[PDB]
Amino acid sequence: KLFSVLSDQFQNNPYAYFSQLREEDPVHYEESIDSYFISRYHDVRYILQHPDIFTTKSLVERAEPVMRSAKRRIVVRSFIGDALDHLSPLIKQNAENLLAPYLERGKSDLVNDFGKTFAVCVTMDMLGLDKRDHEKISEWHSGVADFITSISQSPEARAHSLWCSEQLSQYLMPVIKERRVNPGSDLISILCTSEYMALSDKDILALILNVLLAATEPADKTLALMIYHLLNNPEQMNDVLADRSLVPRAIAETLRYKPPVQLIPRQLSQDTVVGGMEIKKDTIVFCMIGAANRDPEAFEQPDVFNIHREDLGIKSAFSGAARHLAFGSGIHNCVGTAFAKNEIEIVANIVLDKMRNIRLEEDFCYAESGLYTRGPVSLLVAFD
Ligand code: HEM
Ligand SMILES: [Mg+2]
Ligand SMILES: [Mg+2]
Repeated sequence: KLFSVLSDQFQNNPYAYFSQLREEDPVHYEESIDSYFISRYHDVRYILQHPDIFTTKSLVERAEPVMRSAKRRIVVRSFIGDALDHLSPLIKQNAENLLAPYLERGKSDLVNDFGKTFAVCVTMDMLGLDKRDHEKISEWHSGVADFITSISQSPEARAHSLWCSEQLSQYLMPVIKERRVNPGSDLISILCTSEYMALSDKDILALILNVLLAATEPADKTLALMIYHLLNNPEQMNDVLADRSLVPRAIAETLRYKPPVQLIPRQLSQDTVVGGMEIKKDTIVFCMIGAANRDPEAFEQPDVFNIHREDLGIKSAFSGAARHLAFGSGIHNCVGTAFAKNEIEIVANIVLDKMRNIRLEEDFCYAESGLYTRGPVSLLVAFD
């Protein structure tokens, strides 16, 4: 009400405030910006579904601080689509290879020891980049990610964030040149050789930069969240162990329960009616994905993790018509929706295979972090 959704208070537990929010301030104004925060599922869904009214940035336009088209989406989605079938044995090696230094101990941090690196490597194979360079890239990507996600930064952090993109630009630009004339099967090569959008070098760089940011954070977060909540509801865990075809459902319900992307920003092109209030001209609104997925008017007993819930719409959970809104909704939702599913299902399965008797480490302290994107700080697990 006179509360704030950027505060340390909110950032600590966003779910503790969602009910109040859609019940008495469904169009919550913030002081800093200059932006409105929208909590009611119906209002959120309406916005995503209507891009002509609620605009976002183009795929080929750069990163910008979040807080402070011509339809390549299809074309790109088809590419990501032809890709996954030759990439699947590579997602598999990655998983297997990165877990291998931990099996001996019977102890890992799924977030830090495995997740972040895993996600980076998968995106690297998509882009066709040499995985010897995985540490350079994972570092550079955080700089950029931080400059995007953060409210405020220190002079040192901004310095490091600009150094990071300077390095990526200098790293990826000589590759675009290489593959403009000697293409392969990788995503960069396909972007270079069209043949449907005849993109320039600067544009391609921007595009893959966006693919890099998009396809990386949400993957590891999801894996960690799903494993945490499966383990927090150990008898759901046992159902999953006993039938692996449930994994996709476990994924979806995690996406619902605790969406990785917590905010989808949009900007108006026209004075429009949203909920009850009237919002003016061309200012920005934030779709509170977390508020939407917990809405009693969208899901029954919505604050209950349940992978067997009848109103999940599994048949649709990984497309434009998903009931949950973790990928967004409509013709502008996640482009890598089919890819994300396949990835998380594969990793998940390897994890459960090689980590027999997985339990949460004792005195592990579950804690979440981030406003725009959000995941566990750590996930300390013990296994045979
Ligand atoms: C489960 C993991 C993921 C989640 C929760 C997620 C979520 C999202 C969301 C909420 C958006 C904004 C959609 C909108 O504007 O309505 C988005 C955009 C996007 N996603 Fe995903 N995503 C995931 C994984 C991936 C993966 C693995 C890929 C690549 C294969 C990918 C590719 C993209 C791309 C290319 C965009 C466009 C961003 C831009 O236009 O700059 N995503 N994603
Ligand atoms: Mg940050
Ligand atoms: Mg939210």
